[PDB]
Amino acid sequence: RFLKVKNWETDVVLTDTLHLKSTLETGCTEHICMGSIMLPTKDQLFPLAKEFLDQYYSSIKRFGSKAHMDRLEEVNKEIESTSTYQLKDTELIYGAKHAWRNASRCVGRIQWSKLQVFDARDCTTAHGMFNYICNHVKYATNKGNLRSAITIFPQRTDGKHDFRVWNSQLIRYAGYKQPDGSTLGDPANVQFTEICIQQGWKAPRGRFDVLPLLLQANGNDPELFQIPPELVLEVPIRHPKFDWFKDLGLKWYGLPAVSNMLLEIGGLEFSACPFSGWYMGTEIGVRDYCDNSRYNILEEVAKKMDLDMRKTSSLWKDQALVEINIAVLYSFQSDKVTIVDHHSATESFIKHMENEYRCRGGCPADWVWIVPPMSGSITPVFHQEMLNYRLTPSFEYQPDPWNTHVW
Amino acid sequence: RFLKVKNWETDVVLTDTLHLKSTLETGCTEHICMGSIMLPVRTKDQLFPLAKEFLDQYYSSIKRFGSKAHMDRLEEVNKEIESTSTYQLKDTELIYGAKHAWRNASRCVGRIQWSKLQVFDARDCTTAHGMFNYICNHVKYATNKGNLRSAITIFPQRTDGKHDFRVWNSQLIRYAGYKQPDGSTLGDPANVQFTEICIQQGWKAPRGRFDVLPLLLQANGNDPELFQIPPELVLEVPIRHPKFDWFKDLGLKWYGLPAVSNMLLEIGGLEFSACPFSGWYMGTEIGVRDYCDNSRYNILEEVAKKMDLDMRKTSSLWKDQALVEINIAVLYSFQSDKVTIVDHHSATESFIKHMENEYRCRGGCPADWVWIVPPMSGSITPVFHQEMLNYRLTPSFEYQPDPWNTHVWKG
Ligand code: HEM
Ligand code: HEM
Ligand SMILES: NCc1cccc(OCc2ccc3ccc(N)nc3c2)c1
Ligand SMILES: NCc1cccc(OCc2ccc3ccc(N)nc3c2)c1
Ligand SMILES: C[C@H](O)[C@H](O)[C@H]1CNc2nc(N)[nH]c(=O)c2N1
Ligand SMILES: C[C@H](O)[C@H](O)[C@H]1CNc2nc(N)[nH]c(=O)c2N1
Ligand SMILES: [Zn+2]
Repeated sequence: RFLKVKNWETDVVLTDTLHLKSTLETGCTEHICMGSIMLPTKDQLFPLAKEFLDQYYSSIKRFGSKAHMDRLEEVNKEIESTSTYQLKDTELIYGAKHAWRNASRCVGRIQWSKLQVFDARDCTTAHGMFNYICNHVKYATNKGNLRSAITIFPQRTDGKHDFRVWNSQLIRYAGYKQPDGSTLGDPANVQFTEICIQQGWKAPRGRFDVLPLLLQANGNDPELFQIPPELVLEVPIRHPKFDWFKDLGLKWYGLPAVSNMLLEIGGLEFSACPFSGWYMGTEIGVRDYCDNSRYNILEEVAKKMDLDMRKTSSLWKDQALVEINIAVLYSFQSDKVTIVDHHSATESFIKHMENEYRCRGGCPADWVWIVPPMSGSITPVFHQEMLNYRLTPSFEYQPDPWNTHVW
Repeated sequence: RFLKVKNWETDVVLTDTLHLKSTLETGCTEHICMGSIMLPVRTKDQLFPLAKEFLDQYYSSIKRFGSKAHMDRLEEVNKEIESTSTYQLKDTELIYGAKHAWRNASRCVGRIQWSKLQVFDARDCTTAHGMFNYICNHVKYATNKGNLRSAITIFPQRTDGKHDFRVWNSQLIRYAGYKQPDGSTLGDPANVQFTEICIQQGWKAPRGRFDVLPLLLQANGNDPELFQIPPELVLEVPIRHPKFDWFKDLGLKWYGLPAVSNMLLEIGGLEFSACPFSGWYMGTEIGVRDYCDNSRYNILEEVAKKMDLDMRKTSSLWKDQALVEINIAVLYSFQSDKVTIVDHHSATESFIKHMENEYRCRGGCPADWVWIVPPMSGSITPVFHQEMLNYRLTPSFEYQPDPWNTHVWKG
């Protein structure tokens, strides 16, 4: 019931007790582990509220205080009466930071307590959402000195008045299915680039077009908005060695801003809660550039390096992969845009993990996601045993809106 | 109950039914996943259903389920269990068992090869000297002048747990490691503790950087004895790089044959505590883990210096760069000397084909993503994007505690 995790490079053993406060489920049973699966009423509500208020009031050294009991009473009264309840700003901020702190797949959690929370619960229209999102983008970007932030739109009431950002990220590059058969731009965004083109967007059918925003307020049909280019910080990709690298025609945006997740605090559901940090270099260079079902230019880069691409055993893909990631990092660092290499971030995470074991009794972590997509075993997280479990408040996945939307 | 796995790169969806035949526990619960944890005397009472389960599988595989051969074998085993409190496998059952143990090894990426295993029955062995002979023959057969062949040698099963056969070496061939007074290590830091035992047992250490460790062999529960593998049986490969000529002067080499020797083979409730098996290396085992793990030979630094890399910021990825060239050199050296090896691109691609075949022909393929994905360049291999299900099937290879921690000393 008290679990120990071992690091095999250092022999350090940590003891986990925090898992015992887990409430949601893993998908795993005693007979089968699903660790590598990517996507595993008034009476429901009060225990959920109680649990949260209990941990909130504990965090401020006022468990079993009049205020705590008062608040529990007030919330209880609101629930029976109104069929939902409203979070105080302090609770909203606490809940958002803890949803990040609890994100078992996030390697960047050492930064969890420094999150700027934007209360957008007074928003009523897509134009309102656009304004809030522009402000978020401007604030988070900070001329390249990136700052973590989240903007929270009104909570679900009854499933018919959902606020939803249809984009998966605030800033992404378009992708179009051509008649030649291949693909122009970002292959991940093909179906989405289509729906924009459908919904009225004029695609400049190019390769690196910043997608428009598709915003759904109060359950209504979604609306297109172009983000002001001066708010979209982009980074030209060059190599500190291959002068031919710039000729490839590659750039990327500085702000990773995930916008399709659901934020759960005290039983309440926030279906629209875009949040942003800054990139780990491998997200762009390994996944975004060199994945097959993405920009997939490993082949092209190796060509210009004149590597032997006849046999896989020359490791030309590995050689190219590294140089590319050197460039991404180089380009961002030159342009003074915040970025972290996977060696620094994983080192940071080990320290965060030990801090959390020390001050909280645990840190839920998903090894499958925490270990970087290149050079895994030369990073410290590879030899670190992790325990994965679901704590609340939390970020959850939700279905794409188009599959769901009652038009 | 059916379970689906999806490949996020191809959108191929497979359906698993095999997991229903799973018995052993994972460690996980609906409250927690222990998927990243490395390592989370048997009464006749529980032995018979284990034997029956195995015999049912066996006679199904040969299309004789419910046959008189099946039923008589069942009765024969039953009687032997209530009489002698254990039983003996036929050679045929033993070979099936060992092959299926490998087929069931969820952490093994090389399983496309599972049906080609040479099984050596060493169950008539009684002494450490006999163990040395069987192991020598295994090494010679498996090495095959560089044309490696998968093999397993199986020593007598456990009885009361007081007469165990054990190979104390973690692998049949490994380099010594010596802790120096100044805190630095000579040779392989992974083998320091074992090297000490050997030395204590009477081994005269050459105290070099690449000394092949002696075999420490325990028969029938007696104290282990030291043997030297004839050096002509240990095929080794000098490591050089195809473009960097200074690489040879690092003085590196590695042995050709990976032969894991500390695992326990379980078949039908029987436990074979000494069952050394061998295949061939995936390049990253040597070049990423053996050479570049900070807790092993750890030569990234010296390789990086000689490459004249920007070693100041990690963000130069000097570690990643050196890691690649080292792995190129390992593959190059082995191919050039015509010693069997496989790169991680080839091996993972083959595993995907194997896994798809297993889903079709068998209903599933237990796989441990944490172990299947290679320790470098993970996402540019096809296994990275593959959902996998992990569960435990028998026959199986299990971990067991190091023998020096459990052995009752005779004198
Ligand atoms: C500030 C620097 C940050 C860094 C370096 C970072 C890094 C990462 C990385 C590399 C991943 C894996 C994502 C992938 O491979 O697709 C990830 C996942 C994730 N991050 Fe962080 N992140 C940061 C900030 C944040 C913030 C501010 C939040 C929330 C407020 C957050 C919440 C999450 C969540 C929920 C996931 C998992 C998403 C999923 O389950 O699919 N991260 N992060
Ligand atoms: C023939 C070529 C083979 C290749 C290329 C191969 C590859 C691998 C690799 C790379 C690992 C991960 C090891 C690590 O990183 O520590 C592994 C694990 C494993 N292999 Fe295979 N293998 C082969 C043959 C075999 C054979 C012949 C057997 C048994 C008869 C076997 C049984 C296992 C088992 C039980 C594990 C799990 C080890 C553990 O749980 O610690 N493999 N294999
Ligand atoms: N890959 C599937 C999928 C679906 C939905 C969200 C998601 O999250 C990826 C993600 C989430 C948050 C991040 C925060 C910062 C960052 N640099 N990357 C981040 C990447 C991933
Ligand atoms: N690292 C923990 C540990 C402890 C004991 C054995 C072991 O085996 C790893 C292993 C097992 C079988 C293998 C078969 C072939 C091969 N090339 N490598 C292989 C590597 C691993
Ligand atoms: C903590 C983690 O379980 C441990 O370091 C594992 C990770 N994956 C691995 N994968 C392979 N193939 N071999 C290993 O030794 C390990 N070590
Ligand atoms: C099949 C597998 O679960 C899938 O490819 C996962 C693996 N690990 C990952 N790890 C991170 N950080 N991000 C990812 O998108 C994925 N994808
Ligand atoms: Zn699990």
